[PDB]
Amino acid sequence: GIDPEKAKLYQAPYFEKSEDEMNLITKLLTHNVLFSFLNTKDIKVVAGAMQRATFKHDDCIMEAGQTTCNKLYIIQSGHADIIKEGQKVYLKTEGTAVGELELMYDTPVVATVKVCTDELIAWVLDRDTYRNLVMGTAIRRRETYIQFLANVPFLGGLDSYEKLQLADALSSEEFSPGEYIIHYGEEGEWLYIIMEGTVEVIGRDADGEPTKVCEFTQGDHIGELEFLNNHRTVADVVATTHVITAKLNRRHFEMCLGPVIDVLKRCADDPKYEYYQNVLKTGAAQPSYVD
Ligand SMILES: N#Cc1cn([C@@H]2O[C@H](CO)[C@@H](O)[C@H]2O)c2nc[nH]c(=O)c12
Ligand SMILES: N#Cc1cn([C@@H]2O[C@H](CO)[C@@H](O)[C@H]2O)c2nc[nH]c(=O)c12
Repeated sequence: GIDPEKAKLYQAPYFEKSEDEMNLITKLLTHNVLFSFLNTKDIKVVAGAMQRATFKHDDCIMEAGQTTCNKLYIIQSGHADIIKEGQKVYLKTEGTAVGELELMYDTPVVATVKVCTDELIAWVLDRDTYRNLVMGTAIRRRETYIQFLANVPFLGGLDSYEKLQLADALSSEEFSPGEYIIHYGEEGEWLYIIMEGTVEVIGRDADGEPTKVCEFTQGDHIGELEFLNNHRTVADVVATTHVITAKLNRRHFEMCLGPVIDVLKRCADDPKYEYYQNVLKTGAAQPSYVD
């Protein structure tokens, strides 16, 4: 990819944006996994470089085999089918991207992208800005996680593409024994998948004192309950050994884990979550919403 010392000398194009346009576009970017590790300044540079395009039902945004696209489209509204060898294989919806496979891996269009709503509105980024300012360590990050994610039970229903979309939004964090991964009573912004080690979940008894609920270990996840039910954290999660986690921000939860939300909701039937069911029944938490 692009030499990082040279990427610093790249100036993206700027197409003047109103404040309202900037707000709209940056919200799309901050919830799309391709931009997960860009800072605010760089998000806004990328937004400034984008241009709007619209399409109608049955238009092809790109067609398998084309070498003349080389653009990244982030969907504001509308849906499109991904068509391989005449078969619909995936549905792209609002906030998602098309064209990233070709830009990341430098190949002609792999699949046809065909609009299936009445209209579709997208924001479009050029290849050079994507390669110089966005792509970064995307391939290395995917290498860091894909083999692990292929072995995680709750992700078994995701295909390779979807597992890699999750990987795009992950970073790693390690904890020594006794360090708190999650504290009770906080906004609850982070979901952790345990790559190694064991944790304990600590609730509160009727007198308000800490009480151990259960343990989790490699392959398990913590932090999803607040994301599902929009409340502040209701337990501490503490490392009981050295722990290595993969970490996902709440802003990427819908895009990355949307397809497994019904799997995550199965915790209601798991005896390890009896304590939480009582939290919900008695209303023992206050709200917290995604930013
Ligand atoms: N092969 C393939 C796929 C291509 N795409 C998309 O189509 C655009 C044009 O190929 C890509 O830049 C993606 O955005 C896929 N999306 C979900 N699952 C898939 O398997 C594929
Ligand atoms: N109340 C409660 C519980 C909380 N958690 C976890 O702690 C994180 C922070 O609350 C959650 O996002 C879960 O990951 C629980 N895990 C198992 N059983 C439980 O009853 C609870």
